[PDB]
Amino acid sequence: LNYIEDIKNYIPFNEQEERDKELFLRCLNDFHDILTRDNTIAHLTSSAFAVNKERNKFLMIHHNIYNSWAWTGGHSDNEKDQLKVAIKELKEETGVKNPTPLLDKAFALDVLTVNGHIKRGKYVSSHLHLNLTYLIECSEDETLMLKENSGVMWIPFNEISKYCSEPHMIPIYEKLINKLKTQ
Amino acid sequence: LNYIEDIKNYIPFNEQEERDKELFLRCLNDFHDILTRDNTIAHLTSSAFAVNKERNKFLMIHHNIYNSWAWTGGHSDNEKDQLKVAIKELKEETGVKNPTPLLDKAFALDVLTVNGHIKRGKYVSSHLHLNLTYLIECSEDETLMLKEGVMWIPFNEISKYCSEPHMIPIYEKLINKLKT
Ligand SMILES: [Mn+2]
Ligand SMILES: [Mn+2]
Repeated sequence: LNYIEDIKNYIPFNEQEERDKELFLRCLNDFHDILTRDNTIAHLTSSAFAVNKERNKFLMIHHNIYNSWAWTGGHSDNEKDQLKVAIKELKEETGVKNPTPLLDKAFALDVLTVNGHIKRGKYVSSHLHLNLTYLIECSEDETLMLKENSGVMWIPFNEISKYCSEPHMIPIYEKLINKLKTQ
Repeated sequence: LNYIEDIKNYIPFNEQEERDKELFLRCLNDFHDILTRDNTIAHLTSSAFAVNKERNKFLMIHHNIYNSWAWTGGHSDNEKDQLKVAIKELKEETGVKNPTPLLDKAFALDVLTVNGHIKRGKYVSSHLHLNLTYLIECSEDETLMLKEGVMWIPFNEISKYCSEPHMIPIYEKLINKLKT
């Protein structure tokens, strides 16, 4: 589903998504390009709410440097199909081969911060990531493998708060689970 | 100095300031206004690099959050003179009586992030702070009292008080520019 209309028609799950969607629209209205990193202020990214058949676990990767786990995802980088971007990043970061989307439109919407940092000698200013999340199922039979991140693992929903140590990301993961739970 | 002129004419100290200044200008171009929280994407804020007479201590404040120490500052909230904003915040947060600015224009420029959070029931989406820092001197003789801890922090141990990894290089920047 085209990102622009998918975003405009997205139905907020809660207040956070209500406010964030509003920011998304302002961006679409104020920037002719929110698809690439040419927009140093904000741009689209996609993430994978990778779950198992039983809908018991959340497939996440262990961030390098930090002893914290997180979902996979990445920059749209001019690829209009956000779902395709989510699938691609999930495959590359976890090693999974045959993930299957369970829904075609965004499953979640979040505006995320990105602190300024240096990448290949280049300083990239602090900015916002307009993240769309996609519901995708993966087989536990899949063979997991890291990407020099430092680990991949199936994380139980009721134990994410114990594996994830990024305070701000917890409520987002919990949101994903609660929403899935209502279906 | 009138912020807009302050911004446009600020001379970058290093690369991050070069890139950050570019983001500031882009905001001036694309955004209706950047002086109030009406702008949910980005808005002007001012901070204080409050230094002691000997220029060896950084007057900072403790955040009951993740046990971290940081500079004083706040939203411009429509006030255009940013030194006045910084001075105001410094007084409020530290209780300093007669702070003395050493420069009449911005001492540093930084684009900072602010994670989405709940403020008195309302959710405030993640956004950016277009921060200007001001060089202000304060006497260690000033009686200091927090507001529901305040402390002068030697430059060489700032990294030991700051729990936000990304703020470390900022403070180091201030301290380096000051040295030169
Ligand atoms: Mn980015
Ligand atoms: Mn703000």
